Amino acid sequence: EPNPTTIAFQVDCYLWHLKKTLSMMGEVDAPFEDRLRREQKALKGRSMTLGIDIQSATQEGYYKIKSITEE
Amino acid sequence: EPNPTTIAFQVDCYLWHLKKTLSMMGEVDAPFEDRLRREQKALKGRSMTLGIDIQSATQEGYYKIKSITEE
Repeated sequence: EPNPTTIAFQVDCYLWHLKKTLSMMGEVDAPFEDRLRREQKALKGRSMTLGIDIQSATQEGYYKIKSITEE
Repeated sequence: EPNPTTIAFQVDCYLWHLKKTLSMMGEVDAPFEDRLRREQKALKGRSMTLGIDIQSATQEGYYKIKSITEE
């Protein structure tokens, strides 16, 4: 079962994915996108430190958020 | 229609609500919670600066995210 560091990573990856999605739609401002770029580097770093692939973590994060939002 | 700054705020508020929800459930680690507290203060600040109420913005953010995730 996933530890809270792992769950925190999964959730962070998924939420970054949503924010990136909004950016690609042109829906958000420049400071939002700045934050998104810095966060991208931090998340890549954490991926390396934790040894967890971002794709996998993003999918898992999707499920975690799903579980708290259909509940 | 809301400009990209307003949308960025709405979305940030909603996503913070999700992260706080996870923290309240005891599911995330302490650095995630540190980030969460820092973010809570930043978002109160942006609420004052933009003159936008946090509850309403959180509601709007919910709708924006919903729209891109059932898409």
